[PDB]
Amino acid sequence: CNDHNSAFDFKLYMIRKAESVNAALDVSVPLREPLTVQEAVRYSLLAGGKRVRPLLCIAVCELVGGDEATAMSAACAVEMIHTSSLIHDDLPCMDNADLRRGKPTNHKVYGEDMAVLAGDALLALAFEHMTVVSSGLVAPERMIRAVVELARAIGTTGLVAGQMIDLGLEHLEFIHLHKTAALLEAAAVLGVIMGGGTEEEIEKLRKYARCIGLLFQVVDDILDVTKSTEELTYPRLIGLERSKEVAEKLRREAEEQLLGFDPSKAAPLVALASYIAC
Amino acid sequence: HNSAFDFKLYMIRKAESVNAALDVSVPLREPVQEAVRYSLLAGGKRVRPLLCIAVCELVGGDEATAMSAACAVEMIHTSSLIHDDLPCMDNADLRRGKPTNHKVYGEDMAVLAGDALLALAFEHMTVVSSGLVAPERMIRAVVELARAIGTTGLVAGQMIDLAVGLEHLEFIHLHKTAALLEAAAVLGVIMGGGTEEEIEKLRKYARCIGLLFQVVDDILDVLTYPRLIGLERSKEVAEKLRREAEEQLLGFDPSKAAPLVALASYIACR
Repeated sequence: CNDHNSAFDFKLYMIRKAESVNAALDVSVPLREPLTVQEAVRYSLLAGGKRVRPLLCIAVCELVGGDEATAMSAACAVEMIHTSSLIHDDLPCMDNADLRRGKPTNHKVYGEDMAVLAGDALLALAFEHMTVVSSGLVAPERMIRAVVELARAIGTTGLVAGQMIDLGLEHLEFIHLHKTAALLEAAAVLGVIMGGGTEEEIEKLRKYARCIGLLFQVVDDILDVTKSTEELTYPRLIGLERSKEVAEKLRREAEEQLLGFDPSKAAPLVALASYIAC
Repeated sequence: HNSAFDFKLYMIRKAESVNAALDVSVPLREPVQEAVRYSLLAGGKRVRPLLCIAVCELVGGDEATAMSAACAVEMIHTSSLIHDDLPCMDNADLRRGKPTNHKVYGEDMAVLAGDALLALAFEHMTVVSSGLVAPERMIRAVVELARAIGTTGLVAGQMIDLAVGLEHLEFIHLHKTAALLEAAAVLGVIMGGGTEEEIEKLRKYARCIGLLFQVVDDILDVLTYPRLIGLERSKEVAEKLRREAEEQLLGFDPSKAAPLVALASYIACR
């Protein structure tokens, strides 16, 4: 984790993509009347984010030869779903967070009822937004495949199952595979689909995204024991040293999925794995 | 007279094939499903999946072809019931004499179960129907379902309901009741191979029917129609809604139209 030129480039990449994503999200949920609805939806959606999921979607679409523009509504859709899951996670019945990124959580602003409902609205808006924009830009069979992939990433085979179970090691990887990886996989596969890429590229980048998600969760535990005096985790299941080994194996596994792609087009995803691992 | 009894039998038949399909759609065999099935298979009138099927048949389609869309609109209906029962909203301990979802599984599981049903509606409808219909229709079906649920659909209705009269009330009823019925009907026309012009007619029918339901419910009960516009004008609104619904059924064979005429009647004469 040493090459600073690619890190500088990627830092700039992140800022630019996040800016583009924030503009498109702002436009995706217009401040139109009835404000009661739109405001509660917008509050959590337009709060500051690293936007790694829509960024991954965009980067993958570019990798296989596509444009940011073409990938943007799918990218926004995955950020909407991710936002919905955060709203419900923060709820008193679940995590009971007062704060999110330093700012009051949704239910703390609008009430619990409104927060539940806002989560529901965001789930529906993802499918609507993605389909209504993307259907004009890709073959209808691809559009249908995109809808299926999104829906599957959300459900009993994806995000919701992972949330429910989160209430030995194989269990921890189950949680991480479902809460984090499924929606990242969705983001990457939607990237390939929106970029006109092949079935092979779809599975390669699905694998890439799975590695990236797992890597994020391992590195999160490492960072916590490494920087919280209080600190079920990887360093307490298999040690801190082996935890770092696992992180590094995951990162190299992600990187190998990008072999044979155009170096230039591959650079942001190489750098994304490096950024996460360090 | 007898025609209403025929419709009763019709509803019972369609409901039982919908219940079968719903059972199959959330396979109990796990690795979550239990919380979902508990509310989804609890039993209802299944009026929205019936509307979907009846409308598919109307335009010359099959029950089998519309069944996944019908199940999807029932999953969405079921989702909104689970979320409505929650402590933070209607705080109901019971539903049809039976404990509500959060009372069996906890509020967190209930919330999650609602979210799962929302995703499963899209996955199930799209995987099965795509399937049986041209891809452009499938796409349009996804857009209609999505539009019925959110900020211009059911959730908008719920949010505004949490809060002088007629504009507000019509908004709530149109979004909280009508939007999803409209989805059921339009999905019926789409899966049935019907035309755009049949779509608009049946969207209109579903709308009249949903509104009719709420107006008649307010009339039976003597922020309502009779207090905002009077009892007399409420009965007038009910009658023109009923008849508006029937006029959408012009141009179809009487026999195929019969269950939708009968459903309009059944909502009118409660």
